[PDB]
Amino acid sequence: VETISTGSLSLDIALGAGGLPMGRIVEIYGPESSGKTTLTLQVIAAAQREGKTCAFIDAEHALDPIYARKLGVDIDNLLCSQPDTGEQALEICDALARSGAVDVIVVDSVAALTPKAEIEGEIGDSHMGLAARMMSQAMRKLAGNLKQSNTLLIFINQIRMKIGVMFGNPETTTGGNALKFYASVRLDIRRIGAVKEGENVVGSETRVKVVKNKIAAPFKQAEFQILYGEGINFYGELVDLGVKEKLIEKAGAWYSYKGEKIGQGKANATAWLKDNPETAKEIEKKVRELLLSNPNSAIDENKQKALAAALGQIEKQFGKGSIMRLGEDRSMDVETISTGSLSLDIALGAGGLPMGRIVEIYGPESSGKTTLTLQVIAAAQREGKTCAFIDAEHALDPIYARKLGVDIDNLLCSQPDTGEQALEICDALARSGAVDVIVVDSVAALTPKAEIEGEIGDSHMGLAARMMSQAMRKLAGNLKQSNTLLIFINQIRMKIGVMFGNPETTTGGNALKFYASVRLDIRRIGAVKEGENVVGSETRVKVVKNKIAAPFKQAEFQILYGEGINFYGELVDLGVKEKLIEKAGAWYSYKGEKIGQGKANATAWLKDNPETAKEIEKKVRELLLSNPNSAIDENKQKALAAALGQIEKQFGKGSIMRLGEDRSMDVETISTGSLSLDIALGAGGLPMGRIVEIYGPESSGKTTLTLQVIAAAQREGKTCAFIDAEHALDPIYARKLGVDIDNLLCSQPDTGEQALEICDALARSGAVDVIVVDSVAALTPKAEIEGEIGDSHMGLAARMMSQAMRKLAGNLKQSNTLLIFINQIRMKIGVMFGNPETTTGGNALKFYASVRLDIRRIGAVKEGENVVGSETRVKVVKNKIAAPFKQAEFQILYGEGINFYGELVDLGVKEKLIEKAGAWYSYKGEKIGQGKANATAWLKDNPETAKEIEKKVRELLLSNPNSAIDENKQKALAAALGQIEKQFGKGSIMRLGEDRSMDVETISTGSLSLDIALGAGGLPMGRIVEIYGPESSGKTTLTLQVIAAAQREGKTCAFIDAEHALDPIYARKLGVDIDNLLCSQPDTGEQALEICDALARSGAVDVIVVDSVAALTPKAEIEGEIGDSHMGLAARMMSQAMRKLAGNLKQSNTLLIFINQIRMKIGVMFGNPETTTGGNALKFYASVRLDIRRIGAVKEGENVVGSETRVKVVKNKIAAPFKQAEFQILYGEGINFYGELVDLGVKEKLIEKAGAWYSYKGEKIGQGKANATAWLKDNPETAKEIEKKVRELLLSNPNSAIDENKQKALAAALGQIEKQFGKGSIMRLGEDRSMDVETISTGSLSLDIALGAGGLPMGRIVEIYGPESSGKTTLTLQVIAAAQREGKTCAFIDAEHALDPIYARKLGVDIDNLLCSQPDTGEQALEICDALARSGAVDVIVVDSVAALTPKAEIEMGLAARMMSQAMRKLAGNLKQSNTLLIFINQIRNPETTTGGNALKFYASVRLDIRRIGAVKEGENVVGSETRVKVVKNKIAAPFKQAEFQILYGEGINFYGELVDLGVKEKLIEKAGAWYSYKGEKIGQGKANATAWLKDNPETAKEIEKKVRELLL
DNA sequence: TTCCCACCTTTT
DNA sequence: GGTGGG
Ligand SMILES: Nc1ncnc2c1ncn2[C@@H]1O[C@H](COP(=O)(O)OP(=O)(O)O)[C@@H](O)[C@H]1O
Ligand SMILES: Nc1ncnc2c1ncn2[C@@H]1O[C@H](COP(=O)(O)OP(=O)(O)O)[C@@H](O)[C@H]1O
Ligand SMILES: Nc1ncnc2c1ncn2[C@@H]1O[C@H](COP(=O)(O)OP(=O)(O)O)[C@@H](O)[C@H]1O
Ligand SMILES: Nc1ncnc2c1ncn2[C@@H]1O[C@H](COP(=O)(O)OP(=O)(O)O)[C@@H](O)[C@H]1O
Ligand SMILES: Nc1ncnc2c1ncn2[C@@H]1O[C@H](COP(=O)(O)OP(=O)(O)O)[C@@H](O)[C@H]1O
Ligand code: ALF
Ligand code: ALF
Ligand code: ALF
Ligand code: ALF
Ligand code: ALF
Ligand SMILES: [Mg+2]
Ligand SMILES: [Mg+2]
Ligand SMILES: [Mg+2]
Ligand SMILES: [Mg+2]
Ligand SMILES: [Mg+2]
Repeated sequence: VETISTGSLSLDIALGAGGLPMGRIVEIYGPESSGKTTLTLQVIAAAQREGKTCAFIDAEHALDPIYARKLGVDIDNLLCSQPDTGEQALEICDALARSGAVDVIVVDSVAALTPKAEIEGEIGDSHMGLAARMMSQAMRKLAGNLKQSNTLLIFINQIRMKIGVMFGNPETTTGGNALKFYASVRLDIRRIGAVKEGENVVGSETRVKVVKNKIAAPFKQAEFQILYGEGINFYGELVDLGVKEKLIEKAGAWYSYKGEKIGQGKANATAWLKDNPETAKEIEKKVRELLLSNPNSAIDENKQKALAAALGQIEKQFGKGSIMRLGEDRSMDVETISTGSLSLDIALGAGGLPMGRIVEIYGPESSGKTTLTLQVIAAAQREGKTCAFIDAEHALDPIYARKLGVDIDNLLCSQPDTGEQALEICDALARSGAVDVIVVDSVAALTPKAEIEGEIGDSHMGLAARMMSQAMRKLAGNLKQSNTLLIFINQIRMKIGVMFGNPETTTGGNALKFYASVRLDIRRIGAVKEGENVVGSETRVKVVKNKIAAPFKQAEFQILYGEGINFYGELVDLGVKEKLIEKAGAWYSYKGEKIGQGKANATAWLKDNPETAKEIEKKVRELLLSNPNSAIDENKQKALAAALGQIEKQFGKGSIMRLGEDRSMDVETISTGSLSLDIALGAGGLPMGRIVEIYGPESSGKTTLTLQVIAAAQREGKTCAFIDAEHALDPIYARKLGVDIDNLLCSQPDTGEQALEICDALARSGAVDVIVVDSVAALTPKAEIEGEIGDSHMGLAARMMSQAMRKLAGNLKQSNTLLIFINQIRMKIGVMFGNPETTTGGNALKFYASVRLDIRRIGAVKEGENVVGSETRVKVVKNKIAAPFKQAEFQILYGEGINFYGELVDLGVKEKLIEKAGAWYSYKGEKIGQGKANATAWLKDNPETAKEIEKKVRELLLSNPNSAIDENKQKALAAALGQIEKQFGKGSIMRLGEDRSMDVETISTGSLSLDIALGAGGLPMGRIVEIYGPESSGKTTLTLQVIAAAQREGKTCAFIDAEHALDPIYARKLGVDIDNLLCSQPDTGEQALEICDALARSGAVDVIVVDSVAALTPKAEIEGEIGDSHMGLAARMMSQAMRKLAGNLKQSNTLLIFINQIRMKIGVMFGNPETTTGGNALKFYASVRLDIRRIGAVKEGENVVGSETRVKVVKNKIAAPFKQAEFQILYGEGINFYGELVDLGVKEKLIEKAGAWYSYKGEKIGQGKANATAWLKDNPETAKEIEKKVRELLLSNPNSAIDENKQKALAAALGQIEKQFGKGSIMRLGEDRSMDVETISTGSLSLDIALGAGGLPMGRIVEIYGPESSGKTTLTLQVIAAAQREGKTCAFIDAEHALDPIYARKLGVDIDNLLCSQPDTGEQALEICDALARSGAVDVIVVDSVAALTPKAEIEMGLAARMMSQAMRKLAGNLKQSNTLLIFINQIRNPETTTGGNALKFYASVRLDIRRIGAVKEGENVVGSETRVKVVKNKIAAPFKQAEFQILYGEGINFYGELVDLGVKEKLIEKAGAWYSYKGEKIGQGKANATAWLKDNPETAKEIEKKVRELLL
């Protein structure tokens, strides 16, 4: 074995034998620009340095001779071939091997070794295994010839990814398995970092692994530097290796060799070794001796004789210049084209993009990819070059291309059907030699033929990637031989499951990374502003890959809309920077002469003096370019027309043509229904044949706007389709907005795939003009719908959307069909910069959309009292059709639509077309109205005049003006509708007007005034509704009332009590049929929602209510610990639930009500700080949102007998929103319905009110509202009559064998649920025993009375708060004492660290059995609670001071609050199932509050406010505290009762004291002044003595107590 | 023979 | 920050 140096010392060491072995095969593989070629050339250079002959087979067609020379290759003697086929490449190798005249041969990219059959055949031809088999054959033939000639053969390989592998690593190597085996050495090279010069990236930090070794031990590795333009930093290695081996001294920064100092810092030491090559050889020799594991140990004139013989043989076999010396190959010289940006041409090093090469530009949407592309075309055309544009993205605007200076009439342009076609066209143009630059707009849009013919949702694993990989092989060679530049535009996708590096990627696999000679990363970094206006994009381009000059330089410039790249702007900045232009403050001078003030003017001067500009530019280039550069056309046209004819004959009629004459490329628009929007849009409306996205917050106007464009389109005989994936379209409201319902095609699809397949069908039909998809958010993938709630479908919807765009874009353009996508907003999480908002369904749509609209409600349109509309603002966030970032403000008047004529007035007045004299509006002298209201009405009245004013406004304000047959359309329409219905079932698509299941049907809420506020007379069936509000506001109560009303009409209802606080007995009091109310107390939130879905699907339940989304605890959270972080889990779960539920609920006509709690959002000064639990999904999906609030107390002189209540209709999809209802909730009774009826009746003059006397139709019905209400209860027939009339008068939106099948399906679902979620996961409320409320004495009798139910409830959470030393702990201990007295087990969590065991004993606590913990962190405290709760072994737990519950992070902005909120979710369920009472003591921080957030207020079933009100005195001594407890919240009985008692220090609650007072109050004990008597017998004088008597007679005390309880409980 | 792709807040 | 499947 004999070796050759690799050019890297550390590699030669890693290789064991000191280099690569002669007569063997070697493979080097790695990622793009990793250093494969560079390393290769370095070994050649080293070999040539020793008189060896080398050959380079550049199959990759990317070798730069000048750079090879820079790396020290002798160009003039390096044999070099650029073969056509892979077989040719390998046949050349074999010939050179056999000749015995060549010492080292390298083949650059086996990846590029394209089989002959592949090159002859089309791109998209099944050459399965062909290249592998060829490689396998090559090895067999080569191995022997190489050994006998002692010729080293190096193969460079690229990396591909193996797909659907599940072990090791997914990387592979092109060209089969043969090479792995035959290689004696395999090298894995990788770039691991950048070599920096402060600012500059001057090299690549490199690592090579020896992956296979037949020559020495494998798996050693080498790290070194590749310095651009220099090569492997060899002396750098020598320094590091020398220092490591103690041959070179290193004293801090000082490097010494044998006493003599050689340099300071590695940089200088390296330079010294360059300077002393003799000393370098010496150190190197020693390093090798020390570190090489395997020791190495007339003639040449015969070689040349055989060399020339082989070269002659090769050329005679494979044509003219099939092999030659690199230095003399002219066709190898790198020639460049300007990019249109000067600073980019500088960044590129060589002054532009290289001819005959492939280039890729990628970046985010609207970053400038197309614009830049067109600019290079423009520049190329400016120099007589022919260019082609492949618009696969179907979004090129010819008029805009012209504005950028493209010669439209000579720009070849194609809009291909399939990706294969697109690339076959490229290959044809490449081969023709007639086109100079070709650009392909979006590889992302290069849709494989099979994908187009397949359905949406079909899986085509790696197809596009494999197609791209094939294209590169075929193109690379053809492009080089024709000297044709090919630019690929790519989009960015996000890769998922990546924490290191950056998550961005590029469409269409890995092939392009490798084949590209230049890769550009373009990004918009800011706006170019004109005070008000956004007139351009500030732009930055990074040179990410460069084979032509040093990479990683960058260029910043301006893209001025409608103008292009600001070239002269660059020239000014570059000129000033290079001291060619003088800058004295704001004054710019050139050679003494002043040229302008401010960059703006200096730029204008250079436009004016193009001769001077050329001069400055030339000098800037000379100064700053690192790689400077230095009958016929009639043959070209002959070959051009030949290719164009060939293409058209292959791919149909107008598959390729000149842009200027392509009619189907002209942009045509549709009105949006808003005039100011049409102006903002620049071109006067949305573009036909394009994709458009509208996004915004809930109820912002997305659907409304959508419908308005449909209405306008129908007004002009266009056919429209509406895909209501959100399942919330109201046909009657659509009609009100002027939509022709009877002709509006409408679909309510099951899956997202179905929705998009329908779009594609309608697109292809050519019969529909505008399609709108309502909510991509609601486009639920098929796998998700069939899967469970909580199932993970990573990137499924995104990948589905990405597929849809590919398929749709083309079909939409060819049919001239506009497609509008409505999207919702989600919050992205973990983002401090920019804004946290996003859009559902991935990144594809951002790119494909030609227009993106951000719509927002900015205010209310008021009618003094009434909210009659939404003040609206739309921003044009993306625009491919005109300049972006203009905005439109208008009004959406409910039930009417966009106020178009309102806009017309304002725009008319603004443009001085309409006169405004104060309040008087005049048009052409004639007065048209007073106040904007009337002027608007006048324009409605004079539509002819309106058209006239509109036309003028548009002329004045639009930048970008625009302006037998139908029987064929219907033929194709019916064909598509038939096809759709046969594919997706019975009524998958139909005309809106005839869809019955679309009609809105309502249920009474139990409040009349609410039913009125709701507009349509109640909540809508088959829809989702949300009620939110503060604690004890009436959310559950209201909920139960709707159930009660629904049951009253034979409807089946289910209650999901996730909050674990439903009192069956109270539900009965509210009139709920307990025995038939289905009821579940679910463990996890996923379970809760899976139950909903099951009941929805069953079609057997009519109304389902979920009590507290707040309490819907995700499974992972429940199984996790308290303090565990579950970022966005509940939100994401809710978001998933809505997608799955919406559809099932509509098809079953099931109403679903969600109760939500309020949390406070933090860091908010504007608006209001309130929010709702469980993310953003519900806001959007809810058809109605109710804000309920307690506004006062209903009093009975003394007693608080009810809550005065107000409900606001915060969102309404069913009628006008923002109406409100006030009513009374009478405790134990419910909503006072007849009370409302009286007030509404009197208000509507149906009931007479003469002072206090209420009359109905002459007959007096009662005195005072109280009696009138009672009369209506008594006469239900008359009540119905009055109610019916009130509804007729006040509802703005009025309504419209069998049941045995239902029960069959009901029992089926209940069985299914129980088999899925265990024993009693769902049952009838009336028979659920674990639902019964059971109580514990508080130790105070009067408190047990105040509490209504006689004590605190088991399995519930309770809070006691009050000032310091008020008796919180004492009371707590008293309940424990009482509980222990009855054999219950208790735990005390003393987080406050202040419990006195001896005092607890004095209060009668059994100390020895009281479990007690003093926790370190708050999380620990609550985790202990949860453990005890789950154990089912503890009966009462008390936590002393939530205030003292210190978060773990703190004992190292609302951190305790979030922890408490989490605790409640986890505890509530565990406590109920164990029947464990949990008491929280809280401190106080009216201005009073409670520590630890808002969660506890809600979850507590009882809240106690305890206070010391006085001292119990013994003349001198203070022997106790006089105490008062208020019942502030009560879910178990009526609230707001209070208890006063004594806390006697060292004794506890003065129980017998209470007994005296209660006894006297109830006339059981006589009180004659100071004398207390019981049953005639005197028991004491003064309360003090009477108390002592009852202690003495415990038997009598029991008797009195029993009676007091009977009387007062 | 060779990838594709995000989703979501939470709390004074 | 935890979540894979065609
Ligand atoms: N002509 C050139 N001028 C300057 N730098 C170059 C040139 N060609 C390659 N490089 C640099 O060398 C490194 C590896 O290049 P190369 O060996 O061609 O990678 P590979 O062949 O592995 O794709 C890259 O960082 C690249 O920027
Ligand atoms: N027809 C047009 N009129 C005005 N400005 C446009 C037009 N088309 C594109 N632009 C602007 O040029 C910039 C880049 O557009 P484009 O090159 O199409 O981006 P990409 O193709 O990279 O998605 C954007 O700021 C965009 O608003
Ligand atoms: N059927 C209806 N009757 C009256 N007003 C409605 C109706 N539907 C929607 N609105 C009102 O129009 C505005 C926007 O409605 P919509 O277009 O449905 O919002 P989005 O679709 O953006 O969620 C809201 O303020 C809403 O209350
Ligand atoms: N079992 C009950 N007995 C008496 N009053 C009750 C009962 N449950 C609730 N209330 C009262 O009804 C009002 C609303 O209670 P509820 O509907 O539970 O509120 P939330 O909105 O928190 O669910 C409160 O004043 C509450 O005290
Ligand atoms: N160990 C004790 N000995 C005597 N008096 C006590 C003792 N502990 C508490 N008290 C008295 O009882 C009353 C309330 O105490 P406590 O229940 O601990 O208040 P807090 O509401 O702060 O927990 C106070 O007036 C206090 O002085
Ligand atoms: F193999 Al290369 F740039 F030459 F990725
Ligand atoms: F690639 Al684009 F707007 F054309 F993002
Ligand atoms: F998108 Al919506 F109400 F229809 F927020
Ligand atoms: F939601 Al509640 F009391 F039931 F605040
Ligand atoms: F003394 Al305290 F809560 F104020 F125990
Ligand atoms: Mg290479
Ligand atoms: Mg584009
Ligand atoms: Mg909507
Ligand atoms: Mg409740
Ligand atoms: Mg205390």
